[PDB]
Amino acid sequence: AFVGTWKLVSSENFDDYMKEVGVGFATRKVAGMAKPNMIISVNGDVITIKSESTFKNTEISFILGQEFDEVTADDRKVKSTITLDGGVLVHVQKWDGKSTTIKRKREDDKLVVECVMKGVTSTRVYERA
Ligand SMILES: O=C(O)[C@H]1CCCN(c2ccc([N+](=O)[O-])c3nonc23)C1
Repeated sequence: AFVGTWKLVSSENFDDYMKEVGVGFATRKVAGMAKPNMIISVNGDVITIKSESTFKNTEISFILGQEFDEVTADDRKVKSTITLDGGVLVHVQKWDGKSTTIKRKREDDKLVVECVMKGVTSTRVYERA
């Protein structure tokens, strides 16, 4: 359901989200005008999510319910746990007593990414490439 190549088509509140996470202005400026592709693949237990953009490429590979070390696009060193809850991929990142949740869900033709940090929610919609 998640496997594919996905292109960003809309975004709400992403600058506020990155500011709440603690991302500096210059990174927010280039990350916000980026229009990434998200490439999701699976082989057995291992899910890979790639983000490709002219700002930064990133990749995570993980097993559901197995905490892993992640370096984010903004260079945060986080402890990440991804689970699959009612069709939703729920990704929690924990660092310095803080946390952020990124939910990836399939709604109609879209892949919806909901990013929560404290009182800020950002919603990013992707469509198949
Ligand atoms: O995949 C998506 O659409 C977004 C999900 C939430 C995490 N994403 C982010 C991207 C980039 C930067 N950055 O600062 O360059 C972030 N900083 O915080 N979060 C960031 C991508």
